[PDB]
Amino acid sequence: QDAKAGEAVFKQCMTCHRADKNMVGPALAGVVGRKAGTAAGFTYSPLNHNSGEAGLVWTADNIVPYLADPNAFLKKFLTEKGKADQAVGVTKMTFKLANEQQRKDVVAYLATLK
Ligand code: HEC
Ligand SMILES: [N]
Repeated sequence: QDAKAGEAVFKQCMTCHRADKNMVGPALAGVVGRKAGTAAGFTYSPLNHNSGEAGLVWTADNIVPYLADPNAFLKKFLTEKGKADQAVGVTKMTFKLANEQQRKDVVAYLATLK
């Protein structure tokens, strides 16, 4: 949860994301503490959208595991809500970051965007 170390990790994330505009992925400023799937202007996959509508909020403790396996995390979330029938299919332009500390750190960095 070292935000400054997270800035470096975020350079990897900038392959697809920016803070303040949509790109391959949605803009991330304000993502921490927000309902999943609700960055203005971005067209989410059914899986990323459906998870937010089922009550997924991007708290730090949700973003950190998500970043290791977006499809698995989202499906697990929906399945535990008894909504496995909304979890069919996969996310867009899927990226996985295995390193746990890098995930923790970049999530602290995301909180600095707003
Ligand atoms: C392109 C290959 C990506 C890289 C590298 C990273 N992300 Fe990403 N992210 C990408 C897309 C296309 C999407 C939307 C997927 C969909 O199916 O709609 C996302 C989504 C996120 C989210 C969820 C945002 C929301 O508003 O619900 C988060 C929190 C996120 N991405 C963060 C993130 C970070 C911190 C990354 C670097 C470690 C990163 N992503 C890389 C595409 C890509
Ligand atoms: N992502």
